[PDB]
Amino acid sequence: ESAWGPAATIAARQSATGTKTDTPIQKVPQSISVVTAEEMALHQPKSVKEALSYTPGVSVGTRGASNTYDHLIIRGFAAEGQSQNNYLNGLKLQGNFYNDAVIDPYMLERAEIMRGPVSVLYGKSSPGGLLNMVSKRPTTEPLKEVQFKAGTDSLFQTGFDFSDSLDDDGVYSYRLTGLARSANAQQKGSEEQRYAIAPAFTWRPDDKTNFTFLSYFQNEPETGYYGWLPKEGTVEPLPNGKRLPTDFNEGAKNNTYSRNEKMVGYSFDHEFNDTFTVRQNLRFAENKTSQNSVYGYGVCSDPANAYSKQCAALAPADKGHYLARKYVVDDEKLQNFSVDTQLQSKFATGDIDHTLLTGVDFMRMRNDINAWFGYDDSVPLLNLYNPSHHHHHHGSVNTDFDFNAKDPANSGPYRILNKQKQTGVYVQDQAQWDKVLVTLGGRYDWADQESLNRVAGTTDKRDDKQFTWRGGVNYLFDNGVTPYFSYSESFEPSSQVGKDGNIFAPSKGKQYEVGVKYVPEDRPIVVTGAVYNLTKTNNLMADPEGSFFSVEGGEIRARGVEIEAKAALSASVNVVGSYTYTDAEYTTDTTYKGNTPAQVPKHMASLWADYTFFDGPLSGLTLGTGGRYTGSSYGDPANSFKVGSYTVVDALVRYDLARVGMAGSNVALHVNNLFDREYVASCFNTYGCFWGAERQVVATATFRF
Ligand code: NI
Repeated sequence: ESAWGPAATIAARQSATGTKTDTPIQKVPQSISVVTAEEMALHQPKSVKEALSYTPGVSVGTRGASNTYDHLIIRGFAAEGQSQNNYLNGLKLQGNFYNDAVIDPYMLERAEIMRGPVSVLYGKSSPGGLLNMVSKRPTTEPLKEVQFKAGTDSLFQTGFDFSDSLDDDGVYSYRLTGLARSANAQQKGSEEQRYAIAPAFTWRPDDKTNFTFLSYFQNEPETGYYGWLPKEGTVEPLPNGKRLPTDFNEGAKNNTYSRNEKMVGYSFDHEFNDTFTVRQNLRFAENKTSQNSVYGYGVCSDPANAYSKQCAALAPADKGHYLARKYVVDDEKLQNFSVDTQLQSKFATGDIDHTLLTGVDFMRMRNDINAWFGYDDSVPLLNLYNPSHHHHHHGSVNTDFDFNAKDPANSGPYRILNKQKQTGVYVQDQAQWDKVLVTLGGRYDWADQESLNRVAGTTDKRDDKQFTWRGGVNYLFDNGVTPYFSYSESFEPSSQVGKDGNIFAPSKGKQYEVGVKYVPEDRPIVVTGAVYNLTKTNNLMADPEGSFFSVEGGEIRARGVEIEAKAALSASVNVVGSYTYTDAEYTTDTTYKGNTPAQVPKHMASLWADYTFFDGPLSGLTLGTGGRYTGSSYGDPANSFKVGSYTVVDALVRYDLARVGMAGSNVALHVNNLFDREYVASCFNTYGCFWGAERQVVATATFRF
């Protein structure tokens, strides 16, 4: 009795990213979360990140106020190189270096996060997880939507969502979703701008055939802040006892950051008969990114600035309140092609129904990089003292910076052309022997890479041949409860080159998981719980005898517990929440050991509830609020310090405008970080910290014609 209510809960019972076949969640031997469009329409997340805020095992706020990338640390791990591990329609948006693409949630139908290894279905993947977003597709019913937004920091957004049929039978239908957005970043001097249009076309010749054309085009002149701040002035006080304000910007006044995304593809499915169904997913993208960025590199008293001349030239007591800075000029262009073709075979074997999945997955990525990086003494220092109480009154931008006149003395060129290719064949079978579901499959991958260093004129190459498999069982009851357990593997090639001049071997993921899923078919509620043991082997570590080169053989373990709960407690009260316990540890490592990797808290939790009024004069009025708890975490591999825990509160007030005639329409007021709490999201190192997001206020008016 309100879109995001039970209608959403039940819709989220079905998924496919976990088995590549339309399977209900209780029948999936792995942890998986689903966030629906209605849910996002209610919460109004800035990015896909926040859209998953009430899901377990994911730090979505790591980078704080920045919104340049949808980077997620899942189950304590991230992809090789901190690259996103994000999918769109079952196909990976393979990026490289600063070239990673994002999809605005307004263009999504839903998001799904899969925890733990999943190479068994998608190939090389970081252990810990994978995010899969689904594009909005043309609707059966007509849709004419216009949305207007006005908020803090000068947030102004205008968009539309129109979908309709061309024939009265619906063999031909389309959808066009677009948005225009602009605002000022939390940091002074930084802006954000976004232009996005998503043309979609569906073709249903009959009811056993579906060809949907999916395209997305996005232009971002300015992506906003993406800087680094010292733990000194953020997590810790400056020598003067004060701190840098949350809106502090240490980059140049002329720092610039842009991204361009263009993609065309399609989703296809055809049911031949009662036993055979074929579905193919294909996409091609050409994405670009450029930037001129002056970034922070810790205070002068930071070990990382020992060799800094401008830093040594200071009084020993001053080293700790002056900021070392560097810079980068980047320009990249990449093309990414993907096709996944799968044949699904349904058939029984004497009381044993089988769903046999067999398919071939292919992708090739090419990224050409032309950048320049400033080293020590490449850019002026900054006294962090001026940023006093007065600036907690206003902000104060910095000065320009010549991004040209690349001084060969303090800066240098970086020109790389990376290539990636991966062909994989996989087989999976979902066998149900009444109340017993056994998932088991495997995949073999051909992941070859090749890197050309235009500046050094050298070429590094490697072809990995890998195998991964997964097996699990879901004892499906009838009262609801659904116990399960499973084993899964993942592999991920390295791109780093050792002292021998070769590309390291791939790292591997191994996970053992057990838990029960309560998915009652008679009540709009879902509850999941799970405990797991995830291990990443062949992690690159420091050379036992300092050599600038890494060594493999390292190992890291993450064991934990995740509980997620979504339910409609009444006709006007909906609640969603989770709790996560993560015990991440360096098992084998030269410099570390027993240490927990940075940015991953031991405890995380969130809870959300909303109330809708179908009574008196407050009919159609929705009130909602939630809390997100982020435990304390370490701010560097050495665990030399720690970032504090925090709890952010969000709230909204929605009024079903469908009481002034305008039905389907509504007005809403969203406030994030209600108590305007000041916190440090996290730090990846002593010189890389991020202020959290300061209280935001947004007014949204979405009209349905
Ligand atoms: Ni080729």
